[PDB]
Amino acid sequence: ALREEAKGLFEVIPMQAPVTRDKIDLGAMLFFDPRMSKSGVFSCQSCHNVGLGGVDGLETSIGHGWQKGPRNAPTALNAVFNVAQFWDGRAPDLAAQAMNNTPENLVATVQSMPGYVEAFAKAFPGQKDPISFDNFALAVEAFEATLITPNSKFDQWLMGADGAMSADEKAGLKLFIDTGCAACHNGINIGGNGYYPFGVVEKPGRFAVTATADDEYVFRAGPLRNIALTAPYFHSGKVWDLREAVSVMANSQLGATLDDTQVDQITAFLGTLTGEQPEVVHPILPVRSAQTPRPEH
Amino acid sequence: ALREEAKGLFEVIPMQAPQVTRDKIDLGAMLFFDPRMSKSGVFSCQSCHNVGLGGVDGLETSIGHGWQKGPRNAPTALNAVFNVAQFWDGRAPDLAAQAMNNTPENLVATVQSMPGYVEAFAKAFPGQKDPISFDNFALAVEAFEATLITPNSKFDQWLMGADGAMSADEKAGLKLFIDTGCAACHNGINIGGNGYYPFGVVEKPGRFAVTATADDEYVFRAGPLRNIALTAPYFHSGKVWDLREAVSVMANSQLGATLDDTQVDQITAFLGTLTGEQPEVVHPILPVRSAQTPRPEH
Ligand code: HEC
Ligand code: HEC
Ligand code: HEC
Ligand code: HEC
Ligand SMILES: [Ca+2]
Ligand SMILES: [Ca+2]
Ligand SMILES: [Zn+2]
Ligand SMILES: [Zn+2]
Ligand SMILES: [Zn+2]
Repeated sequence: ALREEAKGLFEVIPMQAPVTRDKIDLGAMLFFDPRMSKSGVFSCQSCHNVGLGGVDGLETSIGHGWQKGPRNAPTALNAVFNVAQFWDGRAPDLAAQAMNNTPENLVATVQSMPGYVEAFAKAFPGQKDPISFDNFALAVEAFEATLITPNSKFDQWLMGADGAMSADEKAGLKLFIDTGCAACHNGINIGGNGYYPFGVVEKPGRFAVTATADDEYVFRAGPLRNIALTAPYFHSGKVWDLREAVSVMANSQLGATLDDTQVDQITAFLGTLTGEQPEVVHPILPVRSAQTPRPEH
Repeated sequence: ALREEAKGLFEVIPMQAPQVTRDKIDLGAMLFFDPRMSKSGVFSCQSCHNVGLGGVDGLETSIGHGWQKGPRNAPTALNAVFNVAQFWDGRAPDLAAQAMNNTPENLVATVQSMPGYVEAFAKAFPGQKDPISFDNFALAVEAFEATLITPNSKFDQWLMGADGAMSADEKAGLKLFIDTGCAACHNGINIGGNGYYPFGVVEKPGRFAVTATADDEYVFRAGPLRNIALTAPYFHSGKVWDLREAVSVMANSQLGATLDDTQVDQITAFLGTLTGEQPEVVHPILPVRSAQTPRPEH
């Protein structure tokens, strides 16, 4: 019954997200290559650490031009299923929207390595110039599709394991749904679908939720899957305790009066969204050449 | 014959270094890949000793150890366990006895604060009132590091009898390397990483040169050349990016001898012969943090 209701609001993470191999292998390399960053110190992996729930464990960091400022890095895990992929911005901008190393540099970098040259060859069989920014992205994309975490306790229960979750955890599921959370944090990723004119801020609880300066400016209701592994929380990454994050959100213009037990249960439910982490072998990155652009410095 | 001579100056990398001994490696892997072991929470050993980048960070310099005398080019972790001289430079005396922020207190605390690390240390060290001690912490990391060895390089193969594992040029580079005097400092199982010398490559206001240190008391380590083809840039400053040039600035110095273009090319050709099979390493799943886990810097 509750499952019937839950089934109407969420989806489970599939065994595998919807060349292919060499396409993934190329992506893995690019994803783990720090030379793809202007400074040569950051690789996707650095901030979307596959060993840390696909995050960097820091309050904030900066790695994309679109970024509106230092933001808490979201997990790469299951990120492929997100329809809303940004933290914040003006609604119009974000709708049409969906650091330094220009596509020129990237292509050059990749271009400069024999390993990458043959790697792109395998990944894209009949192209005269398989080394193109677009393919570069597609490859990384392929790999990212690999970073999914199926079989979370929640997914198990959703599929029928009446005993996959505890009483409290189910109570948290009901309260989560009933309290209004699911209205923004839904979908296969329990979030990552839409933006809202709200953001959590620290006061000079130490944090509150306040409307954006303009209703047109919005923040993304992030995917809660694996959240137990992606601390700190909120765009600022200032709240480190999951229980408190649930709390600052429950007790706000967004949720409703919730008691300590109730809060505890929703957060208990949230821990239920941690899925089996991808086992990823660190790829052996191709050797650099004299033509390979040197790191920032 | 040349092999007989080479066999007297170097050793091949073993299939496995001479090291629970599994639960220790696994624990080491985690610590090695855990960025929370750094004060700022952004650097893990892996960050600067990237197992995908010949165990280096690919930067001119970086800073990650208290003993460091200043920004230095990060050496590969690969085969590092076989090095007897493990520092870049310093005063001979200091270095003899000697062998960033997060104090051993913090580390132990950090590890201590995670249930995963607690059970991981348990498996790694079956007996102890507190298996979670800085010493064990190091021992575990050490265990893993012993895993980061690159055997079967073309050179090792040839040393083991494969007359055809190396090319003519590469063998010429081996003879030149030996004959020119390189092997005098760059020898051992790692073709270096054994001793320090009163010389350092400095950028001239070639564009670099081997200069004697201010005082012969102060010395720089003749680093291991294995996998060097993968560990650019070169020298303590990490200012030379081309291997061929590194060979050159060193050949054309008091440490080397007069080598022409082909000779230099051959020595550098030989050096590429030291790249061994890279360790296939699965990125470990780091244990989750707790409320007691020290928060990152900032
Ligand atoms: C130095 C930090 C940093 C690096 C390096 C970095 N990222 Fe990110 N990434 C972030 C931050 C911060 C965000 C979220 C901020 C925002 O959207 O405003 C993010 C978000 C993302 C997202 C969207 C997540 C979601 O849930 O929709 C993807 C996909 C992503 N990064 C991919 C990559 C890839 C691929 C690379 C390597 C080319 C990379 N990142 C490198 C910091 C980084
Ligand atoms: C009006 C829309 C809305 C509703 C309803 C809502 N949220 Fe959110 N939630 C957001 C937005 C927007 C963010 C991100 C903004 C930020 O980080 O400041 C967010 C972020 C979060 C985060 C942080 C996730 C992370 O990865 O850091 C948690 C936890 C959360 N919400 C829990 C809940 C819970 C529990 C409820 C129900 C009591 C709820 N939310 C209801 C809009 C909503
Ligand atoms: C931010 C940079 C940085 C980080 C993080 C870092 N290292 Fe290093 N490491 C270096 C540099 C630079 C050197 C060489 C400098 C010197 O010796 O003066 C080095 C050298 C070493 C060496 C000796 C190499 C040899 O060939 O003898 C070992 C072993 C080592 N690091 C282990 C580690 C371990 C284990 C960690 C994690 C606890 C780690 N490093 C983290 C920068 C770093
Ligand atoms: C007198 C001792 C000595 C002799 C002889 C010597 N080297 Fe070195 N070599 C060093 C020292 C010390 C360093 C490191 C100092 C620095 O980086 O400035 C070094 C560094 C190097 C490096 C850089 C390694 C790296 O990882 O960055 C290369 C390459 C090198 N030597 C090649 C050679 C070659 C080729 C010869 C023979 C022509 C040779 N060396 C002879 C002392 C010596
Ligand atoms: Ca977070
Ligand atoms: Ca180097
Ligand atoms: Zn903010
Ligand atoms: Zn409570
Ligand atoms: Zn210097």
